Amino acid sequence: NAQAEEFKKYLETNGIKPKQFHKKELIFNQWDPQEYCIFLYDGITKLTSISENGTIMNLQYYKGAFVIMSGFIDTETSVGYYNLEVISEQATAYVIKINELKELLSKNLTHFFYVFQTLQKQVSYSLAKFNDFSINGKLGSICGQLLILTYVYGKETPDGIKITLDNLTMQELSSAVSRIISKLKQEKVIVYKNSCFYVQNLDYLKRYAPKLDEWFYLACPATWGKLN
Amino acid sequence: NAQAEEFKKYLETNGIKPKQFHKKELIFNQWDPQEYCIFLYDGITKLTSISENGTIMNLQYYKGAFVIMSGFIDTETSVGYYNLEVISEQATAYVIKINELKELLSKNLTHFFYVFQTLQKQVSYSLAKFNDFSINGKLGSICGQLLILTYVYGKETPDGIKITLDNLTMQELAVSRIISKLKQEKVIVYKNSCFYVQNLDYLKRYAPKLDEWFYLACPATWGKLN
Ligand code: NA
Ligand code: NA
Repeated sequence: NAQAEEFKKYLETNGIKPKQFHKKELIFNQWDPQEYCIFLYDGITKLTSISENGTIMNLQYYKGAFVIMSGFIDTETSVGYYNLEVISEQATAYVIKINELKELLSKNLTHFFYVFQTLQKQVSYSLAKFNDFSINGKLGSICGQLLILTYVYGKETPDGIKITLDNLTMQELSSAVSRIISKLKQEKVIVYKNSCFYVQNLDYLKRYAPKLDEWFYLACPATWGKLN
Repeated sequence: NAQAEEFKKYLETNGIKPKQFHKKELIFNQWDPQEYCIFLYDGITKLTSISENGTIMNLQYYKGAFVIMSGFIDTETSVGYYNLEVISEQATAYVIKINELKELLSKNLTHFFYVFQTLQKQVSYSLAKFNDFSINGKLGSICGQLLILTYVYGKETPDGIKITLDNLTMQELAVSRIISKLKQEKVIVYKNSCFYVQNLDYLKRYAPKLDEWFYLACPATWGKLN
């Protein structure tokens, strides 16, 4: 990725170095009074929150390159009691205090625009997810998630669109969800063949995740067209 | 709101004047190739999506002051085929072509942050709403909507906290079943054209993460009833 590589060299040009994290580690946590801007450069993370009793609810998944803020740019206070957990075996991230990010995005605009449009992609993503859910319930939500996994890690092969993602991460990606996923398998929308998973009915996923499909077309058109 | 007013002048000083809309008008629409940055200064709007067949999906409700953008600030292309419909009787919005916003946001860090910050409020709003719904179904959802409505339009009366909003405006905000259940549980009561919330702690208990979001995003108004 190009627009994200420039942001990386903008951070390093100002002295910020990368840190390596590993599975189950938290890049930021819900109890820290200091808030940060996380430029996730490589790896897969998930935003999590603990309810009143102790149930860990998964809120959102991110893969580098991306920008996750734990605090408001202006107030520097928390946007929510959230933790950013690594779910890939390793992850590389730049950790900037919200204190200092505001000053760095002022000295430049191409890189403010970069962080600014990631927020926009998040905003529209959630609205599209909400729209698909309101129409097809969780089926649309699960088709949508599999749709973006297909567009991101998918590559066409004779057996269909092969999801080129180690299963140790895909299994990370409860009962209501497991039933839907394997009903798609029973319907041969997605199939297992020789240690790999292939999407064999792409149009099915598009049918029940239309607004997430449109979101990806609008947000990542070049990657959308590969499989369209 | 302090920061909303400082942004208002910045647009006026630079030569963008407010435009008045009335109920049912679309400040922007999903078939328009020109994308805009809308600072809705006053009034209540709703973000919709219209499919080929014509159903109007209601995606989000905004109240001024807020900022809604229909295009990406860098590519200027659509972020989604949406409309911003006015649901109150009147509304006042500053309509800026997205190309022109880049100039204004380029020359100020304070006003850039204001819009940046409101996008963050939206991201965390959606996660909180998602968290509440995955733990308490639609009950927590409507409790959340009623909660923030009570927070913004709350006015104490002898018969509970009055939701000081127009009946036609709240008419525009399954669901009915939940509302009836709420009525039969000593929570919400309807009479004389408005709703009254008598047990506000009930709503906080089933909309905890959106109560947290309101606590974290809108403290001054959160402290009204806390
Ligand atoms: Na934190
Ligand atoms: Na439009």
